[PDB]
Amino acid sequence: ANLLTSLVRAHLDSGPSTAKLDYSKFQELVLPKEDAGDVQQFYDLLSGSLEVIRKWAEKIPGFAELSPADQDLLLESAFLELFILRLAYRSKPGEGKLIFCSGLVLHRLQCARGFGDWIDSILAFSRSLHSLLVDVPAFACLSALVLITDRHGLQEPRRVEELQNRIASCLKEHVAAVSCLSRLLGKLPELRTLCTQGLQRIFYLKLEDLVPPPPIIDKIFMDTLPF
Repeated sequence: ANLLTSLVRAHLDSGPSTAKLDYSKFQELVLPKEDAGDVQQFYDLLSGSLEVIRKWAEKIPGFAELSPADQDLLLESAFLELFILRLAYRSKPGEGKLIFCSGLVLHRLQCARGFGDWIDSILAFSRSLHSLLVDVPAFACLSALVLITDRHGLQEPRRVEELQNRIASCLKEHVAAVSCLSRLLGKLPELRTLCTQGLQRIFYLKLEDLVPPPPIIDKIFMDTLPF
């Protein structure tokens, strides 16, 4: 298919229109470590992608045909990595500009306190991703592949594999219709590492306990700790 087309439409609909960007809070300069407002903003930014990613996923053909327990596991396990990857692709690392799925635009310095060093690691991944010049159809497949992947505790792991195989096929085909490929999906391993830095940041913040995580983020955190 045609799957490609559904994948592209799912992606485009899950993000702001360039016309939809909000720069009312954007400030490149900052007068002059984290306080409770930085922490609450960190949780709010994360939180805003929760509903968005879920709706995006439901539009990936075959995802809603996975068991509902496998759907939830897949979503929870991939959430950070998806948040990071969609953010890296959407943002403008050359200007330190972060663009969130709501359309809100923030400078790196405005998020640094809440995010810690992770934001710099994310911006480094974003420059690298931008160097590959991943076109929208390739990215629509790649982001899907982050979600539809093997995980521990899947009820029907072969079906997840089948759907993954379908999306990988579609991607590889689109790449021909235009080495590059292996380069492209070598990004997925780096993405997992960045997910780890995110879990590390949430741990520190829970440790610190200025503002507690909201229940859904907290659950993602606890569920994804292999111990």
